[PDB]
Formats: sequence, C-alpha cells, structure tokens
Amino acid sequence: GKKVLIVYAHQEPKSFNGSLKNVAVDELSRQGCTVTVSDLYAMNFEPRATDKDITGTLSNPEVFNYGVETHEAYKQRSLASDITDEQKKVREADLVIFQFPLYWFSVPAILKGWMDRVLCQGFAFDIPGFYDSGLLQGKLALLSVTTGGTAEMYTKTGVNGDSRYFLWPLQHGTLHFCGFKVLAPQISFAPEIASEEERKGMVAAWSQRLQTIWKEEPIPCTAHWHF
Amino acid sequence: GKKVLIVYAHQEPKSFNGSLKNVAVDELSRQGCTVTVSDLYAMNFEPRATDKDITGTLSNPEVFNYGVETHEAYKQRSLASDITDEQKKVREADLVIFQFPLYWFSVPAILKGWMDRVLCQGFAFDIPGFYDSGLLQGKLALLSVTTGGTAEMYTKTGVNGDSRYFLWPLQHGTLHFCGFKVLAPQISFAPEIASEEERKGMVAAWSQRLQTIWKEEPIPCTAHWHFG
Ligand SMILES: Cc1cc2nc3c(=O)[nH]c(=O)nc-3n(C[C@H](O)[C@H](O)[C@H](O)COP(=O)(O)OP(=O)(O)OC[C@H]3O[C@@H](n4cnc5c(N)ncnc54)[C@H](O)[C@@H]3O)c2cc1C
Ligand SMILES: Cc1cc2nc3c(=O)[nH]c(=O)nc-3n(C[C@H](O)[C@H](O)[C@H](O)COP(=O)(O)OP(=O)(O)OC[C@H]3O[C@@H](n4cnc5c(N)ncnc54)[C@H](O)[C@@H]3O)c2cc1C
Ligand SMILES: COC(=O)Nc1ccc2[nH]c(I)c(CCNC(C)=O)c2c1
Ligand SMILES: COC(=O)Nc1ccc2[nH]c(I)c(CCNC(C)=O)c2c1
Ligand SMILES: [Zn+2]
Ligand SMILES: [Zn+2]
Repeated sequence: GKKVLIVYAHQEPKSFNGSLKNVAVDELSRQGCTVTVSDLYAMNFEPRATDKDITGTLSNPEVFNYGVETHEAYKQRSLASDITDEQKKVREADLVIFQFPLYWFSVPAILKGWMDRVLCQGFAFDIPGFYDSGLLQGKLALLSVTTGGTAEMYTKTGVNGDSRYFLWPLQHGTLHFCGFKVLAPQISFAPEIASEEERKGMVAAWSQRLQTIWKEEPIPCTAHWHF
Repeated sequence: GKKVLIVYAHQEPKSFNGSLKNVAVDELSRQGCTVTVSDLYAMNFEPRATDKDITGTLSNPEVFNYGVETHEAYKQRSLASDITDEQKKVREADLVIFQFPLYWFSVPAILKGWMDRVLCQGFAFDIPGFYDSGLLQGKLALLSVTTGGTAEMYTKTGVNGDSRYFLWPLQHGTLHFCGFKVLAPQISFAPEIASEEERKGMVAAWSQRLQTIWKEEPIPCTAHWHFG
C-alpha cells in the first residue's frame, strides 16, 4: 500500500483549493491509500524560523544561528513538536502533495514556513545528500497550484513568463534538493474567472489524474526542463 | 534628500546579515538620507495571510477570499495596523532594500509574509495596473541576499544553476509587478565558508556600492536578463 501526505495552505474550506484537496483525499482514499492532511491554516502553523523551534537550551545562547541549532536539535531529538510531527508524516509518506494558491510566483508564507522549519538539516538533506542522494530519496512530490493569471499570461513571451520559471525554486531548489522525484506540476489556471464547467473540468482532471498517479514518470528536474 | 526603507529578515543582530544591514544604515545615514528599518523578527512580524487582517465587515463572509477581502479592506481603511504601518513606510520610501539569507531559493517565510500581506491589491498593484503600470512606479528596490552556496555552485552549469534563476519570482514576479525599478541584486556568497578577510571584503563592497547607489540604473527586469 502507499502513504500520502497532503500539505494544504488555504484559509477557506469552500475554496477551489479546498475542493482540490478534498478530491485528492476522496480519490486516494478510494484507491486504498493511507492519507494524511496537514491543513496549515487550521493548525495555525507557525511559519517563523526562531529559537522557539529548539526545546530546552540552545547549543550557543550567544550568537543564534538557525541552520546550525536546528541541525544539532534534530540529531539530538530536541526540535519543537510541531516540526517533529510534520517530519514524522513526511518520513512515512511515499508521495507528498502540496496544495496551494500561487502567492507572488511562490507558496503562501505559511507553506514557506513549513518548508523552512520542517525540511531541516539532518532530516531533509546533509553535505553527502544534496539533490540526487538527498535524505528523502525514494519519495515522490507534486505541486498542485492554483493561479490568478490565465494560462496565456504564463507563456514564454507573455508578461508573467513561463510557468516553469517560477517552479524552479520549489521543484529544483527545494524538492529536488531534498531527494524527491518530482511529478509534473498540476496547475489549475485562473479558477476565479473560469466557468462553473471549466472549474468542474479542472477538478475532474485532477481526480482523473490521481487515478494513475503511481504509474507516472518523474520529470527531469533540470535547468533545461524549467528554462 | 531621499528616504530608504530596509526590510530586514534575520534573527541574529551579530550575523553577517546584521552587519550588511548596519553598514547600509550607517552609509545612507552618513549621506544624509532618511533611513527606516523594519526588523521583521524583532517586530515578531505576522506572516500568515488570515481573516484577522481585516477588521471591518467582510465583503463575502460566506466564502473567505484573502485577496478580495484585503483589496476591499484597503479601500475601506479596515486593514490591520501592522499592515498599514508597513505600507506607510513603503509609500514614503524612494528605495526599498531587502536584506535576508536565501531560504530555499527564496526569502525567509517572515519576509514572504511581508510581501503577501503588505503588497495588497489597491496599494501595490491593481488589475489592471501592474508591471510598468504597477502602483509603486518610481520607487527603487534592491535585493541584498546572502547564500550558503558558493558563487561556483550558483552557475549556469553548476548544481544550483545560475543565481539569477532564483531572483525571478522576487525581482519580476513581485517587485517589477508592483512597479518598482529593480536595481542589480547584491549577492554575498557563502559567508560561512569565506575567510575573515573575504567577509570584510564583502561588507566593504556593499558599503562601497551604497556610496554611488543613486547614480545606478535599474536592470532590465526581463526573462532574457534572468535566463538568457
Ligand atoms: C497575496 C496574494 C498573492 C498572489 N500572487 C499571485 C501570483 O503571483 N500569480 C497569480 O497568478 N496569482 C496570484 N494570486 C492570485 C491567487 O493565486 C488566486 O486568487 C488563487 O490561486 C485562486 O485559488 P482559490 O482556491 O482561492 O480560488 P477560489 O476563489 O476559492 O475559487 C474560484 C471559484 O471556484 C469555486 N469553487 C470551489 N470549489 C469548486 C468546485 N469543486 N467546482 C467548481 N467551483 C468551485 C469557488 O466557490 C470560487 O467561486 C495572489 C493572490 C494573493 C492573495
Ligand atoms: C531554512 C534555511 C534554508 C536555506 N536555504 C538555502 C538555499 O536555498 N540556498 C543557499 O545557498 N543557502 C541556503 N541556506 C543557507 C543560508 O542562506 C546561509 O546560512 C546564510 O545566507 C548565511 O547568512 P548569515 O548572516 O546567517 O551568516 P552568518 O553565519 O551570520 O555569517 C558567517 C560568519 O560571518 C561573520 N560575520 C558577521 N558579521 C561580520 C562582519 N561585520 N565582518 C566579518 N565577518 C562577519 C559571522 O560572525 C559568522 O562567523 C539556508 C539556510 C536555512 C537556515
Ligand atoms: C543548516 O543550514 C541550512 O538549512 N542550509 C541549507 C538549506 C537548503 C539549501 N539549499 C542549498 I544550494 C544550500 C547551500 C548549502 N551550503 C553549502 C553548499 O555549503 C542550502 C543550505
Ligand atoms: C486577488 O487579489 C490578488 O492579490 N491577486 C494577485 C496578487 C499578485 C499577483 N501577481 C500576478 I501575474 C497575479 C495575476 C493577476 N490576475 C490577472 C492579471 O488576471 C496576481 C494576483
Ligand atoms: Zn532539479
Ligand atoms: Zn521583470
């Protein structure tokens, strides 16, 4: 069987993102998959990287270095429990789906904080395991993104440039760097202005796509693919 | 005389970022510029875009849409005051410098939340009224980024790819979109690896650049500049 984690970052259960997350839960559950959702806003997930992320006393209360203190805290099982809970769900997952509206060509800050705080050194990567050989090798990852801007605006010679340009920090700089094989993003362009039927069509396409998700080939996560 | 806002996102005043921020304050201050710093971590700045950011009646209370609601609250002056306090600093600023460690090929979340919450519709852009028509037209912006990776790693054929690839969402998708003229980024590679002399050299190079900052032209903030 397979374990799926959906990390979901939208304020509103009735939203289009809400529906995409619920269709993913229904379909993967139907297939017999083990499903877990991290609903960041409902958890009121803490996005800031602070000394509060380390329980007990710090490895150097003089000069606070977040990257080093969390690395040492991981190794010695001394991270705050919101972080260690997320890492447990990630560790056990076979597929991690991120479900979010595009904010400023990127993830909402709440989801940026999950990545900043949960994918720490020792857990997600280390000197030996950057990129291919990142500590999360074996796992699949998939961005399901909704946009304000239409698909035409997101072309090579449109104002916004190509969709693949903004994916680079997330797919390559984050997911690939951690060891993830990355599946082709799912992008539901401009739902707010699509018809009720185009909306239905995008939701169903997602459901339909999750049906064969495990047969999918990972993208080549490379400068060429993105650019 | 000019006004500068530095939006600063580091936890530790004694850090290399802390130093880059202090030399900017000192140098622009010495020039006789008006300088403001938003020290996000010290302010415990709130990064989450929630319905707490609107204090008035919601437009559509049945289904909460963050961007719709904050556009409305902006026009109504019913946005939370931590947001309107930042907007006032930006509105008055001639130049906005962002000072931050690269986190996951991007800004730390606290700073992403600043962008998410402060650069709202009605204030920073409108639909239509973005890119060259963005509402913050006439303002300069500059990213001053520190990295863990070396300059060599951040090349066209390096593992990380070219450093300019990760600037795209920030420079073009955010700053250019709001109407800023974007100045060439200041990238301070791998200070943790660098020697004492090399670090001091990076701090002085920033300081030195700031002397002539008002004489600089913006980058062409285009696909070609970023990707070739
Ligand atoms: C701070 C900020 C930054 C942003 N930056 C960008 C950016 O850089 N680039 C960009 O393109 N956009 C950007 N946006 C816009 C944003 O990405 C879009 O508003 C968002 O992706 C839309 O997704 P949603 O789930 O909130 O849509 P919703 O408004 O919640 O959904 C659209 C409609 O679909 C309906 N719906 C819900 N479920 C279903 C269903 N099952 N079937 C049919 N209809 C359904 C809803 O009721 C609604 O009427 C930004 C927005 C904000 C607030
Ligand atoms: C969550 C997270 C994600 C990250 N993601 C990335 C990434 O995607 N890509 C990447 O490349 N890196 C990444 N990093 C690494 C990160 O960007 C670096 O650790 C950071 O940029 C270094 O900046 P700093 O100010 O903290 O350095 P510091 O550790 O504070 O500086 C290094 C040295 O400089 C010294 N120093 C301070 N001031 C001065 C001065 N006045 N003169 C001389 N020396 C001085 C300090 O004492 C210290 O010894 C990430 C780190 C974290 C924690
Ligand atoms: C413990 O501190 C972090 O969490 N660091 C962190 C996280 C994600 C990262 N991606 C990339 I490239 C780097 C640069 C790696 N540094 C080198 C190459 O010497 C990086 C660093
Ligand atoms: C809902 O209110 C927001 O805050 N929306 C928001 C914010 C930043 C944005 N950048 C980019 I491209 C877009 C797409 C704009 N939509 C168009 C042109 O149809 C965008 C939208
Ligand atoms: Zn890659
Ligand atoms: Zn641009």
